Amino acid sequence: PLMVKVLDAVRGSPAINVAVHVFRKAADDTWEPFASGKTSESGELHGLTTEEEFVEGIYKVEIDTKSYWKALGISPFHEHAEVVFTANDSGPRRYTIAALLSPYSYSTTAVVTNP
Amino acid sequence: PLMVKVLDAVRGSPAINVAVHVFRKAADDTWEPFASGKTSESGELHGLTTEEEFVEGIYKVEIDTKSYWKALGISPFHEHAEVVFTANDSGPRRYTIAALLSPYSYSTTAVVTN
Amino acid sequence: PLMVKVLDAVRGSPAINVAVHVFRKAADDTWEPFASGKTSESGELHGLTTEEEFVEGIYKVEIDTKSYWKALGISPFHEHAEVVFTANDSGPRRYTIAALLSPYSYSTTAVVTNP
Amino acid sequence: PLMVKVLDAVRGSPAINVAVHVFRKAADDTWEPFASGKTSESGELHGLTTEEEFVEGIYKVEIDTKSYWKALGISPFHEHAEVVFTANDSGPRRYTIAALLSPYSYSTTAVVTN
Ligand SMILES: Oc1c(Br)cc(/C=C/c2c(Cl)cccc2Cl)cc1Br
Ligand SMILES: Oc1c(Br)cc(/C=C/c2c(Cl)cccc2Cl)cc1Br
Repeated sequence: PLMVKVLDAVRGSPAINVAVHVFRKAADDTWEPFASGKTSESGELHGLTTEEEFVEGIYKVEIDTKSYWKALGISPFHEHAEVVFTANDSGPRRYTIAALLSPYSYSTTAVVTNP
Repeated sequence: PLMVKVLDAVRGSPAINVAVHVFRKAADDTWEPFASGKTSESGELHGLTTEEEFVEGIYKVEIDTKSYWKALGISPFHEHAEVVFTANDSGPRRYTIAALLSPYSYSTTAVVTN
Repeated sequence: PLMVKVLDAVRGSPAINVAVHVFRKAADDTWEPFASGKTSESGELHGLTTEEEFVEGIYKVEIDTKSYWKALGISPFHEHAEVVFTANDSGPRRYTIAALLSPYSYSTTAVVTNP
Repeated sequence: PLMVKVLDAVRGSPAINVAVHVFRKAADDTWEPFASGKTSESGELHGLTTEEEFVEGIYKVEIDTKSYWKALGISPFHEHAEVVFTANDSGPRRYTIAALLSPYSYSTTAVVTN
């Protein structure tokens, strides 16, 4: 129900081995760790969570773009790219969070489908 | 030294009256308020800080996109748009952080010039 | 070897039933029709061409964004989105042309892989 | 009534000295040259046309992105970036066409204001 896809606009390729950390806002208003992983050779990260665990809430997907660019000899502008959204508040949905990265820019979108 | 510009991809216009909050990362790794404002009729926010105040450090610019779309009657995806970056004295002096907003997407870039 | 993917930034969904026309620059410098189709329920258009037919050249992928938005009651800004690129000039590659659409904006990227 | 602004997502700067050609769709459905220029040090191109000349019609703005990246020593994907749109008198009067360039991607938006 939660997938992350990352592309590299400089290379025209998937962004491989990009660390992703997901957090969920807790009752006390702090960000609790929720899931993490690294993107594959296709720039995809699957298997973060299950429909049982992915309850309603406010989630933050942090994509470690600085570590990515530094590993290729680019000193980038952003520390990371952060996507914050309410999920599942009208029931379960499937979310794809996609990001396109450049050293001084990024764009992100969400595709939200109803299984 | 720090300007923010916000544009609306649905209406093809500046994004007017958008709240923007800027934070600087503190010693204890929390985010301390630094500056804030609302974008003007041109979608710009100027006069956030001064050169003296804007020292090297990690800054977060939070744009209240959710309120913006709600005001237009449109249901958005994001709670806000975040832009987190290090200000470094070596690089050029003036930072423009621009954001292009759609309900389920945003794009941001930095223009860093002398 | 040539795939097109289209997303809608307003809805947070694939852009379905979007017409796509591909042209190849001919010897006389005119644009020759090459392939066409419509995106699926997943916002994807596969099966445009074959590795045999997709020779070196300059290609134009025209995405009929105006027809798309008009069909949803938006009067959009652009007539279409056009992506023009040299393909296969160092041998065969696989190309994904992706576009993210808003009424007054679009973004496009290419993912280019070597089979 | 028509301005173009081009930014570079790799360097975080305006895209300077970029050739821009503008065409208007003619009676016979071909593209006739209308205006052209090179972006300034701020990545902007002003003074393309006048209100009198810029009548309703279909216009194409072609940005020579390939030459821009080649000049920087970078191998790009696109031959150019194209933006094709109708100018309509009902809508606001001033059109800004902005483009954010990367080697394998570009984004464009229209800011249409009065
Ligand atoms: O397989 C996919 C999936 Br799913 C999503 C995207 C989205 C790309 C995109 C973004 Cl994320 C931001 C701005 C512009 C763009 Cl064209 C691309 C591919 Br290729
Ligand atoms: O006056 C300006 C300045 Br300064 C900067 C930008 C950048 C716009 C943009 C962004 Cl922010 C993300 C993705 C694509 C785009 Cl065309 C636009 C205008 Br109009």
